[PDB]
Amino acid sequence: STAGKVIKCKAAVLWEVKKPFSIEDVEVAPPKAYEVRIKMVAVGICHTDDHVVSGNLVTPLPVILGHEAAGIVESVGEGVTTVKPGDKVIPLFTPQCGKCRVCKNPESNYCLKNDLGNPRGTLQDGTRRFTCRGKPIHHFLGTSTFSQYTVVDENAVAKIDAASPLEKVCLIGCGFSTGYGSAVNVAKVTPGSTCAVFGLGGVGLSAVMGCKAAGAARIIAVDINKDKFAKAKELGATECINPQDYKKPIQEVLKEMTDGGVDFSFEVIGRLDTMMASLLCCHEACGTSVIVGVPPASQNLSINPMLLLTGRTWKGAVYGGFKSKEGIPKLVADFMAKKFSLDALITHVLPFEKINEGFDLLHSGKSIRTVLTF
Amino acid sequence: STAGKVIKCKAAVLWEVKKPFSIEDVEVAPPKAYEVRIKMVAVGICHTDDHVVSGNLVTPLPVILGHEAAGIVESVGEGVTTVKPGDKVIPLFTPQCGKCRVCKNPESNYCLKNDLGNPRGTLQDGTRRFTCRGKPIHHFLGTSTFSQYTVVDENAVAKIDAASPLEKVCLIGCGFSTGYGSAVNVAKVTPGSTCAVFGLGGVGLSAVMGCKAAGAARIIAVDINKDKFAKAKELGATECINPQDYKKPIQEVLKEMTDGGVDFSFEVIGRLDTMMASLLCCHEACGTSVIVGVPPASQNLSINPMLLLTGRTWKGAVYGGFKSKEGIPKLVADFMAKKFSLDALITHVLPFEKINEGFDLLHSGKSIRTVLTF
Ligand SMILES: [N]C(=O)C1=[C][N+]([C]2O[C]([C]OP(=O)([O-])OP([O])(=O)O[C][C]3O[C](N4[C]=NC5=C4N=[C]N=C5[N])[C]([O])[C]3[O])[C]([O])[C]2[O])=[C][C]=C1N1=[C]C(I)=[C][N]1
Ligand SMILES: NC(=O)c1ccc[n+]([C@@H]2O[C@H](COP(=O)([O-])OP(=O)(O)OC[C@H]3O[C@@H](n4cnc5c(N)ncnc54)[C@H](O)[C@@H]3O)[C@@H](O)[C@H]2O)c1
Ligand SMILES: [Cl-]
Ligand SMILES: [Zn+2]
Ligand SMILES: [Zn+2]
Ligand SMILES: [Zn+2]
Ligand SMILES: [Zn+2]
Repeated sequence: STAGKVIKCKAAVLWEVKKPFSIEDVEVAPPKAYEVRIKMVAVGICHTDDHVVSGNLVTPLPVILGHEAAGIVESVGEGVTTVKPGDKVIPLFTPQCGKCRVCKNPESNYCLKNDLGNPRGTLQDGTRRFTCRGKPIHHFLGTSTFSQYTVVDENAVAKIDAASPLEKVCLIGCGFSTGYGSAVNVAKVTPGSTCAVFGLGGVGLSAVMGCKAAGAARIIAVDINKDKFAKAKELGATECINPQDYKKPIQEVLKEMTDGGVDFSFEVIGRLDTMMASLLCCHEACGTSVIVGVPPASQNLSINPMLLLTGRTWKGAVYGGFKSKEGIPKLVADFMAKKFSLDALITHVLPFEKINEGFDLLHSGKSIRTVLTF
Repeated sequence: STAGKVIKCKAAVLWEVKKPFSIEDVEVAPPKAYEVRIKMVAVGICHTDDHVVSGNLVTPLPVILGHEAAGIVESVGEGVTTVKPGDKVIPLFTPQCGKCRVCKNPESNYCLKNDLGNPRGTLQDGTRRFTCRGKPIHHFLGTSTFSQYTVVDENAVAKIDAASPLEKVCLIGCGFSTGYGSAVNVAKVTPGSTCAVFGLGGVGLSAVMGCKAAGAARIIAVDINKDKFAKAKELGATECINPQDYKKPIQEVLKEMTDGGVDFSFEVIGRLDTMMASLLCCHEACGTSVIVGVPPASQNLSINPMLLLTGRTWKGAVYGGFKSKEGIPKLVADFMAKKFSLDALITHVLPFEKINEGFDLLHSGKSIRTVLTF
């Protein structure tokens, strides 16, 4: 095996913002106690990965990005009980340490041992495991799955069904769980209700799916890129509207179209103007607006506090409200049991080496999710 | 007798903003079909009334203010089937019109016939029922209880228990129902949780009581007026914090005091800095922040949407989430069932003619609720 030995493999390093990925040869040190070394089989490109490339999300450079993924355990460190080598696993962008405030709370999932809050770029011990040209490389959200091998803490890796199609199931690691849990667990969309979803990406369309499973009688899907509408209708939307077709602001069009406004609105893009439209379009006495998109670093919204006073609920969440180590394995089992399908979401599969192309298909709005294979 | 004809009474007419109320002789027209003329027995001075006097809440002038009240049914107009003459009744500042969207929705309470959204200052039909000096006077929130007689719509009136201490129970017409319902029905406080309450006025203290009736294990009362703390301790707060004692910002004080922040925050004052400090003092990953105070006109908060993505909820509510025509009767009956006391909150009683003196006691911070009798 390679167990106990520093592996040398290919990985894509981002040496600085707004520039392409460099496929480098890196050394991945052995897992320490309670750490798992994972062999990557497939990874998806989530838009949060792009946010670090543009400068919208801040984290220390150079770094190896990636978090929506699935692979097999090469070795485990001492103490690792939940997984044996050879296990199929999905690494988690937010852990479930089980012992913290947020973790013993039945309704919360943003565990304290995360690296989104104040990004260190290391693993939980404050150390890094990758070296490229003798220089130490930074981790991203403790996962850094854009490498042929990665080391993640044990509380951040989930063991899934041994019959899992890892070329599909990786989307449950970030995209699908987030969009579907936003509807089903964060907003708790009622049967017979009316929802509006802004942005029809891999995380957006999963929310349209989540609302139809909850029983929403109407799912108006909003996107400026009209080519996404056909997939949206197939997956559940009843109406698809495009902002640029009207001379009057989208929240108004939506109130008039729905006798005051929808009951649940979902923002799954990341811009401030659409976060405002999403609050503004749900009914002032009975709407719940949910923020799923990651906003630009340090930008601020200006809301009139009176908008919330008549009865609105505004909130957001990470991972579609899912506690990660427990939630991702059960969703993989529902996949196994054919309760939902991920096929319409994966529009492209490219080899790892073609990663910079993957990021270009997201910039041209030609893809929903591109899967890089190793 | 009076039934069917213009009564002449004394009323507190606000003619100009930030000017004294005048006690005038006004003519109260008879109730049209589905209206009720009530003889006032006692009223509470709520801080919202003072927002109209200050010019913080715009409404058409001249107007007779007042909305926290209790009285006796004098003549009911034709078609009225819920109340008969002589019955004890409490006016409602938010109606329960039975058939509108919000009314038909089990979770919401801000019914469409309210006059807060865009005030007309009339009853639910575009007409006013008071005249004074040859001029018509506007109604406020369709109740206008600072008059010896007032005509209200039928769906904005609830029948309460016959033996009700009208000079106590009138609190349930805003102050008590708001604070208590805000914790019990809007936040939905949990057994064992930690709550924080900004503002210890009649509404705030009914919220301190609400957290205690929900089983909040720790309740932290916040106020710049240190004389409110004994009442607050008495009614349920485990600690009282005075912002001016610290060299540190108050949310920081509270987060350090609760291992991350409180579970539920309630802002019951109407100021943008406290409104901000309440969202910030709740835990980023699981706290719910509820706006109960009424904000000044056209004032805006800046908010980094990232504050909500980690898992915070922000919502507001009018009336404590109570569907008015029904909630208020039931609460009166729980009061009658000897399940709570309103005495602690009442700190002064004055004859109606003393109205301006009563607004002054609010302003001097010596009072909580002050009742004016007829
Ligand atoms: N929270 C959480 O968890 C999350 C979040 N996230 C987010 O989301 C968003 C989005 O993503 P995606 O889906 O992946 O991507 P895409 O594909 O790109 O999509 C987008 C869309 O949108 C649209 N638009 C734009 N613009 C516009 C629109 N629409 C309308 N309007 C306008 N203006 C386009 O076209 C498309 O379609 C982002 O932000 C992200 O970030 C995700 C995930 C999740 N995570 C978290 C983490 I820390 C990581 N991950
Ligand atoms: N949601 C609604 O249905 C509803 C209903 C009634 C009242 N209200 C609003 O609730 C708010 C309070 O109502 P009230 O009638 O109980 O008024 P109140 O005057 O008796 O209470 C205000 C309290 O806030 C305290 N306070 C003021 N500035 C403070 C500061 N910077 N920090 C801490 N404490 C401060 C004051 O000392 C006072 O104790 C008002 O805005 C009123 O308009 C809303
Ligand atoms: Cl008139
Ligand atoms: Zn992601
Ligand atoms: Zn934890
Ligand atoms: Zn109604
Ligand atoms: Zn009031």
